[PDB]
Amino acid sequence: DDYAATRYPIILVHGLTGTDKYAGVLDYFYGIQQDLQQRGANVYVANLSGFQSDDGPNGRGEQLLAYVKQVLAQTGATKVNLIGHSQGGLTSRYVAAVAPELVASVTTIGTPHRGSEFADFVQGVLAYDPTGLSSTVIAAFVNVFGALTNSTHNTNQDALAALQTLTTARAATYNQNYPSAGLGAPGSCQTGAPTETVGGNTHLLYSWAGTAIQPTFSSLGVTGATDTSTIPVVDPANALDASTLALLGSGTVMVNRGSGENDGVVSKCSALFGQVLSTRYKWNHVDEINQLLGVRGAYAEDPVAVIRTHANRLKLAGV
Ligand SMILES: [Ca+2]
Repeated sequence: DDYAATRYPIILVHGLTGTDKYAGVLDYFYGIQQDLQQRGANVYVANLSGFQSDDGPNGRGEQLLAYVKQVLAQTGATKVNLIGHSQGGLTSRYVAAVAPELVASVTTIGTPHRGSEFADFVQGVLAYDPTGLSSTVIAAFVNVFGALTNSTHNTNQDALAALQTLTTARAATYNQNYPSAGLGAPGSCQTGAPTETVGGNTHLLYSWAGTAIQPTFSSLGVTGATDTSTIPVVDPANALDASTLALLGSGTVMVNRGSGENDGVVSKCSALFGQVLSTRYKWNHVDEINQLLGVRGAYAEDPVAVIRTHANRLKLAGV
């Protein structure tokens, strides 16, 4: 049908580690492009560096800008709708700021607009490196993974730059460099406006967040956490998707670093942008993109349906 048939093409924009198709065979947005296309959407999936900053000449922002231009040339469209997961939301903001005339809307899903306490932790660990050797080797493992799994074997991979980009201090600088009316004041844990107009160009702004990881008890400087996406103990997702227990673990570190409710790597507060559609989804960070391979806890919403409904929302809004 035409339920998801927006006026302007949709570009899905992956985050950290990503590519359009891992090893050319596994979609980052698992099941989603196919679903949208069945419902009449014109959908493209960007293929960017899995590991990079968003700004800078070699960063993901300029990569996405180039891809946007290709999509416009291919389709004859004047603008695109950007839907970004995680760091892809930051990349989408970059393009909306530097080429506002090419963008109709920016939607961010689990995007660390204010950075990640987990990134701060990892960076803090590497700060103890006396020489840079350990850091260089760690980065090399990650960079190799990026080049190996990128669908076109993109070798523009910089794990240390990516890490820095997702820290809270760097994200604050990014927001000063690339402001948006969609952002609330730093420190407020509030969202901004549902639209922006930039250089004569209006953008509709949206976001949602996953908050599977919830703080529980608090005693003597220790905070507990629970994964509300899963049946306690014996949810199939604990067995069949390694990311489930992993993101509970990272999410527990996060709550102990003052994050509050989170998806395993991004806090609710960090994810707030534009019109906040919901922050209540019982999703960890990769459930938001229907990963791994469609495996989700029993209490998780269906992200395929959520994104489909959003495509319809965009259509109704005139983009
Ligand atoms: Ca999952």
